[PDB]
Amino acid sequence: STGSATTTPIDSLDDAYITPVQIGTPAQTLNLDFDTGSSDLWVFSSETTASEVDGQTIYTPSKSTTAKLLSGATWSISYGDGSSSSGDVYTDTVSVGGLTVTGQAVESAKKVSSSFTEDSTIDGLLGLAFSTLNTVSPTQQKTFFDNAKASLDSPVFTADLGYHAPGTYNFGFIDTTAYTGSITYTAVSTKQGFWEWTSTGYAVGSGTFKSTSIDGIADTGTTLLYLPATVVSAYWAQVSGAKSSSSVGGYVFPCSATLPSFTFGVGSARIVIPGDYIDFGPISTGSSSCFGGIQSSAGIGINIFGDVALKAAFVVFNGATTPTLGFASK
Repeated sequence: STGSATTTPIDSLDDAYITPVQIGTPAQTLNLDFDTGSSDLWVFSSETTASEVDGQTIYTPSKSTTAKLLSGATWSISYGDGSSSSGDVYTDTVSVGGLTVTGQAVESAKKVSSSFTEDSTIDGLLGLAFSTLNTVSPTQQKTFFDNAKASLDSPVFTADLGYHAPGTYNFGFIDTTAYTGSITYTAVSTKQGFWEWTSTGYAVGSGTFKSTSIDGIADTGTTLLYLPATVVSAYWAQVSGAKSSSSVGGYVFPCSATLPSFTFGVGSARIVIPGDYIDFGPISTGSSSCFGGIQSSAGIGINIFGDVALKAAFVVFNGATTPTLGFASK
């Protein structure tokens, strides 16, 4: 089997992407944030504290003839941005782009933190990291991909995120029309539960390529590119007036600037992030100070190849017995 679904930016800045997901019988369609940096499929629901729901579409398990309470199971997750959610668990039928899993754990939120409530466009998350990170207790549950894998034509999914435009998540096949050149594959460590890999270096604009190993995670659920302070300083030094602002929470730059590109290495291959992808707009409405899309990972504890990086590539998440990651230009 295969599946193919369009993913759409939630706003004009590509702060996140939503993908429609069918849950239950009859189908209830929710727009979920596909997150290769976590491993829980959780939804706003009829069980979510009413004051914490503000415009989201909810899953109502009592209206699904295929929903079954997973007795005794609870979940609770905290994300790198400080947000969190928790609740109980159902199993139900879940379909993405024509690909159907029966008996998928659907984690129903009883509580969500303010950031989730305040974002009316995201109805929940669909985790695509390794199932070892799944938070369901006392019996850990499998991700959608893990449950689908054996049925797929090939044990892969691909992320093709758009810049200020829709893109595609495919399951079970590689669309050879969706990228240019060849796909370069690189080793993955699953030791931390992430799609963790090592970039071979970077360049800033038309500058020379610096060969240096940068370990980090391919994370569709993180907006920006978080890299070591040395790398980030080298980037922003090429932008007149750019500075790190402790009050704002990162590098800012004059909105009048033309940003240079940023290149990262995948083996001997190179992915170029155009400068415009690195512009996240005014820090506050009407400001002429703009927020940068490349930020320091210092104090996160891990480098994160988030959407800013991934949207410059066609990315293969290869879930073979030994997983690997593939990157192509597009």
